[PDB]
Amino acid sequence: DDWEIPDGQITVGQRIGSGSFGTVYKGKWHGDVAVKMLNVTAPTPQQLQAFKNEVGVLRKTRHVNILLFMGYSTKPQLAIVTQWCEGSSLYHHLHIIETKFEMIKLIDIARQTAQGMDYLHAKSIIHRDLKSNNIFLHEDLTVKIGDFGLATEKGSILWMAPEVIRMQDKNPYSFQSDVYAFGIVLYELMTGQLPYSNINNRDQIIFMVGRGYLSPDLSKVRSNCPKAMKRLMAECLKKKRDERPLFPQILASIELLARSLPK
Amino acid sequence: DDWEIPDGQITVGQRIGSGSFGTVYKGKWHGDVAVKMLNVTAPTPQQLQAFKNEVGVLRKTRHVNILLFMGYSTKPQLAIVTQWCEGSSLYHHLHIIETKFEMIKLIDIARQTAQGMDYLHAKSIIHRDLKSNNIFLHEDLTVKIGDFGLATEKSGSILWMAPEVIRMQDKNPYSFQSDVYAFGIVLYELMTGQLPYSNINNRDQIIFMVGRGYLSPDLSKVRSNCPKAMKRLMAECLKKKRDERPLFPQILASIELLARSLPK
Ligand SMILES: CNC(=O)c1cc(Oc2ccc(NC(=O)Nc3ccc(Cl)c(C(F)(F)F)c3)cc2)ccn1
Ligand SMILES: CNC(=O)c1cc(Oc2ccc(NC(=O)Nc3ccc(Cl)c(C(F)(F)F)c3)cc2)ccn1
Repeated sequence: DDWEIPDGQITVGQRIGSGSFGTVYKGKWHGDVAVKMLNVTAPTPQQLQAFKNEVGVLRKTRHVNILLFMGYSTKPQLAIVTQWCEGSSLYHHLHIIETKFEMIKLIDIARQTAQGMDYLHAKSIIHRDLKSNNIFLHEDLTVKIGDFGLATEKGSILWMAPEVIRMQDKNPYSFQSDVYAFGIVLYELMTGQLPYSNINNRDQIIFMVGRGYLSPDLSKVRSNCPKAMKRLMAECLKKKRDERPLFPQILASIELLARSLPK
Repeated sequence: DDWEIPDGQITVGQRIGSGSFGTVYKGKWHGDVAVKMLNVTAPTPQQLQAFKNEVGVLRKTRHVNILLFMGYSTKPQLAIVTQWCEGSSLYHHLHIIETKFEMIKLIDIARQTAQGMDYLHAKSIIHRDLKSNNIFLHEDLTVKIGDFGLATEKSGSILWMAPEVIRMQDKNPYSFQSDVYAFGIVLYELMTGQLPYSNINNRDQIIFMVGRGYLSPDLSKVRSNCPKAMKRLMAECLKKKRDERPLFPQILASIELLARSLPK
């Protein structure tokens, strides 16, 4: 009862993207599927250890808001097959084609991003890289979370929590760490913009956010953004680690201050 | 890994349905989820063996057209938690509220029902009970397959039952082919929007005639525009002889092909 797919099965289709550590190929296997090819020339030792994780950690998840894992493949290049998702990433929606989401929808995109994340931590899985770019809106409804990146190892700083920018310890990452990100994703949803937008200089934003001199200008949340939300938003972006809430509490908040809206 | 969910987590919500061997409770666990409660008074020996199957067989599947398995629960009653699906079952759509599906859609609902089934057999999992009632159209798009029944001691409905099964051979009548025949009826449903043997008002008979080969779905009901390429396949499946029906790898390919050719 394992999940290795014998080679010569997954009909590697066309290309989707490719970078530093990977290539995604929209393929075929009992249905449309995304196949992430890792190696090429040959498989590397450090590399191989990576694969054994993005998998062991994927197969441990099984929830409707997290990118489904179909199986892996040692054969012709290490390969991870995950359901193909039609549509585009949150980041694309908000900052590229600038779609205008009705408010209710926004609150729910968050709601789901919350459930997903709340599940990932239950299984004791720290994402280490949540961001609007990893929030995929499947079929334009239903948030699918995954690490759709390819220039990492396991970068992008806007969703990076202060402690992480500083790196004081060895393991800056933690459940809290992830929330801060969710905090920025939330801030995104409600203002429809990225943070530090006026500062045109990567090095600086990195430094100020690290020293506590910089923080998202919460005075941009939409006119109608629930006061109950903006509250929580700030509750997460808290610069102090242990002052941010876990997700069981986050989810409940959003959900509550949700049933009181459609009218 | 292990998918047992410690008790006191899945917030058992309201009721959804209940029968002979089960009760479904729309609950809560990191999100809306369906929880199938098996026992009550206490867990039975014959019962317990059942649970160990509907699970061992569920966790073995992992595909977008098959009802997602979230986890199980030995605690307060044996319980199987699967993603909740909003919407309704195919059977409901076609024969209860009688929605009128554009044709293209119908061909695709089948397309997916095909992919799902094609995956289930790959993992060497015979469904033993496919029917429009187990084909759930999630969010009104995306077929989710599962055994949404509760009056049959799992891992009562003859219309989708293939001849050999009605008769019963040696010990085990069920097989990949067996499942196709069902898919054949689900297809026949999709294209005529009706159930088979509709004019015969007598369960015992239908059972008998379908068994002896005297009865068969009246393929002359497929909609005016039903692709000739389809009706063909439909009949290809409903074949009364077992070994004359096609496996699913071939079925899927057929539908898919005779699909891309009709939009422009
Ligand atoms: C526009 N292109 C698309 O259409 C499209 C592309 C796809 O390509 C992909 C294929 C595979 C993946 N691999 C990850 O997701 N892996 C992951 C790593 C760590 C961790 Cl921690 C997790 C986590 F958090 F989920 F568990 C997940 C991502 C995207 C899929 C569906 N659609
Ligand atoms: C209207 N109510 C709903 O909204 C709703 C209800 C639900 O209730 C359910 C809860 C649990 C199940 N148990 C099965 O599914 N077990 C199964 C057995 C063998 C085999 Cl072979 C398979 C197979 F094929 F899928 F793998 C699946 C079915 C339905 C779920 C989502 N939504």
